[PDB]
Amino acid sequence: NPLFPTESAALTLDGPVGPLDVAVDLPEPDVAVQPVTAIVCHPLSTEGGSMHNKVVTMAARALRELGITVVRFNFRSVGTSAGSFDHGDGEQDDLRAVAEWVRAQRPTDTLWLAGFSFGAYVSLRAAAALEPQVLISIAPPAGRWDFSDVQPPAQWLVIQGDADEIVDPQAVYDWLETLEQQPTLVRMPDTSHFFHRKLIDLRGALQHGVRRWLPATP
Amino acid sequence: NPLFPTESAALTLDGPVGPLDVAVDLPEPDVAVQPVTAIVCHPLSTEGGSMHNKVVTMAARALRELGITVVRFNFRSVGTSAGSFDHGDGEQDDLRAVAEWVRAQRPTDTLWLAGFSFGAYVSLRAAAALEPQVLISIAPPAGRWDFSDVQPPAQWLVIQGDADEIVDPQAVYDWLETLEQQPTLVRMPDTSHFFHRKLIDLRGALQHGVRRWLPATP
Repeated sequence: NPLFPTESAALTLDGPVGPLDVAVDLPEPDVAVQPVTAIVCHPLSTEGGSMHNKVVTMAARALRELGITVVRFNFRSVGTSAGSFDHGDGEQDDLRAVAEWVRAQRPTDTLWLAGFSFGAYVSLRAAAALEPQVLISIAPPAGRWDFSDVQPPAQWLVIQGDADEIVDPQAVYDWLETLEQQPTLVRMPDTSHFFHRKLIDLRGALQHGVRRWLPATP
Repeated sequence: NPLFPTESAALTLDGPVGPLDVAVDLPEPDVAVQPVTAIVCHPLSTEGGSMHNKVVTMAARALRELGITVVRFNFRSVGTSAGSFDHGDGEQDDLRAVAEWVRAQRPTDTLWLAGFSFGAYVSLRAAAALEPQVLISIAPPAGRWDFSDVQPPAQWLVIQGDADEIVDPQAVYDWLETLEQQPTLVRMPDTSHFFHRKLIDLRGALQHGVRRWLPATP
């Protein structure tokens, strides 16, 4: 039903269990546009997670500044997205609905996926089915969620705060060191789970990390 | 008459020859605030210069992201600022009026000055009288304006596009190599006068260049 906007806008999309709050942010003005649309997933719904989370919006801004159109959305039960928290299972289906709408509305773009904490778990688990060109995981919650039998794309970036009190950095590293295809990893010193007073540093890490994967020349 | 705003706002200030258009942009949210207020001067009034110039606003954004409050304004004859172009002379007085208002309204802050092209000429010439803590010159128009007998602060940053068609980069370098106290210089390759598709690079150069001069720890 919903139309992909040509001006930054908020809209509602039909999800597997009802309406989903969606926000489409157009790329930064005066920057070479990229034939890419990225979806950014938010952290735990049962806690402080939504499309408005500061880490989520800075990740979105970081990509927009590179000429990428960004889509944010609320998982079921958050904001006015219908339904109830489903521990990452039904949330993968919510993500699929958004991804399929993006691909239908922007058939000539490629798809990038990113997520913070719980959102990183959902996007990583959904990677096999959605086949993104680029995957970005901010504070993947290793040690709490199951990352087995996942199939991320070759171009995968992981950013982790080394002073994260929620996600054990060492748990993340212990997991990454066992993978056959190790993703680019940026360890941010003295950085907390929500990158307090480190959002600008996060922006830099994301931009430098994905720079060479931009399909078009900035 | 005018009050320093506590929310980003546009206001009018009494200048030496009449009203001056002013804009105050508050610092980026979720970033350590700095006890600094910076004024950014625009390029040639007789051509494409105003508080809305893209280079001027990106310079402003670059500083705001570091926790600095930024003030932009239109020189006489531009926008609704009264008066007529005075080739950089009366414009120094316009800048002084803004600087004096800032210092009166924010007595515990220090003052930073920045300018692009013509704006760099005016702020550099006004440095002796205004004694800024930091001076930033973007594309100082060496070769066209007189930079003799100027007294910039010790912390001075110069950013120059190396493919500038308006300002001869070599004229800038030939001038800088004769100074007893050489300012930090960032030469941006294949960059035009208005930093076309290089605004993000400009942001990075400015932020990295002034980082160590921030009075407070980010």
